[PDB]
Amino acid sequence: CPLMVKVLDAVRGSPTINVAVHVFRKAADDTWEPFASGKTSESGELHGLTTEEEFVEGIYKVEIDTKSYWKALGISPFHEHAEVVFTANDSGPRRYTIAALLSPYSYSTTAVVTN
Amino acid sequence: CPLMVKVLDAVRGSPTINVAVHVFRKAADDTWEPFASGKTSESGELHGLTTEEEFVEGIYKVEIDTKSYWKALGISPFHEHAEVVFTANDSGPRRYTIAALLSPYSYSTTAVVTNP
Amino acid sequence: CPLMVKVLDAVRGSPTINVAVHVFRKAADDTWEPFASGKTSESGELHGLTTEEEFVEGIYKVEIDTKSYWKALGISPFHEHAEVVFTANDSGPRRYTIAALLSPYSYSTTAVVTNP
Amino acid sequence: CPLMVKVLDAVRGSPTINVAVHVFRKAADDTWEPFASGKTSESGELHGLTTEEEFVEGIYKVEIDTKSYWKALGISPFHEHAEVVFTANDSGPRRYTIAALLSPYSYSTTAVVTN
Repeated sequence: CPLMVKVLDAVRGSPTINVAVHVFRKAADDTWEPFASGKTSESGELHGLTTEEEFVEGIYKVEIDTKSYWKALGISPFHEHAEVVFTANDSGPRRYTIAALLSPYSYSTTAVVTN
Repeated sequence: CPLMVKVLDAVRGSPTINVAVHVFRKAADDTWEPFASGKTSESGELHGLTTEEEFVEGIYKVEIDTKSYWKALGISPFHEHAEVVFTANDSGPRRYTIAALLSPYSYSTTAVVTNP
Repeated sequence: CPLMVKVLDAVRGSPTINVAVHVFRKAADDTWEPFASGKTSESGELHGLTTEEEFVEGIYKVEIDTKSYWKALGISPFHEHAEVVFTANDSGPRRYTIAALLSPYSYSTTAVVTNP
Repeated sequence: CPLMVKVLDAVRGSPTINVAVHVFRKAADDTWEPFASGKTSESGELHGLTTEEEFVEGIYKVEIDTKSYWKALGISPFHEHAEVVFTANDSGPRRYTIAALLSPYSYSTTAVVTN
């Protein structure tokens, strides 16, 4: 499992359940090509997006549908979504966890990178 | 100003000068049209991007070139950029401050919205 | 001012007014002595806490009453307060801004330090 | 396991290893009384601090020694430590995870609270 996503709710103090997540890779003509997708579990986690052989060097984008989450809770949001864009595997293959912390008018994101 | 951007360095506890910023709007055909651009000052702030009459209802994108900032200090960071996407002026005119806080492997972003 | 405090609400995207703030210093016998206090203004800022001559070398504590803010809005939050502890003026006089960003179950804090 | 602590490094993109952590409970005369302590693992986590029968209602403090971590890495820090103070079990017993994200001049903390 070379790529995982984990999401938390700063208003309720809980994992973020049933949030949609889409992954893209950058094409040669500089457009974004669809790569993988899913929804977060009861623990706020999304596993099994890709494999070691498929996840080659390149530039990748992860888009989290934060607007649809806040609307389901009846709370007004600022952002359309939360994004993360990064270059992968520049010094060999690694395991990547993308962690996000969500509020209606503010978010933070962090990468935890292992061998 | 109806739109201002402010940027800080979380390693050094200091404003970030000379950081490039590009703004886009979503057009009727669902493509991103260039709207405004500039660089941050000595205080880490960028003013004067637009006017109340130009800044109508719509979906806007703010892209901050964080990778060039870290590379000039000798560091290879995780992110290519930081990008903030939002609907503006839906309930009438407002003033927007977009703040960003930077680390080599993390960033946060906050919006302050006021009615004049 | 050599010391300023600024507070924001991450649910509403707005400055937080009327929030209580208390400052303490560490004395020679390792006990906390009261140093200064005040409340935030309409812009969410608190100025005028001390002077350059009073603000000597030492360890300082800034306590922000976040629980009273949330309770007045009908909310029972996780934290009792937010408390920031730091050594000041070790390498000569500097100016300090202590910022805090608030949610019911989370808070962040940042220091901006400048030389005049 | 009613109480757990998890810590991450925003400069290096890694869990925070071998950071000291102390826990206190508030006494009747308003002083802080020592309660438990330990160090973070290779995954940045600290388990086994207390039990369900010992962890009664009251006000608790968690202190993370962030200054000693940055000094070990040769990086100048702003804060003496990171603190978290909270009232526990007001509506019955819960499981609490205290999550912290660290930079030399800035930190964030969040509670994840389960049944």
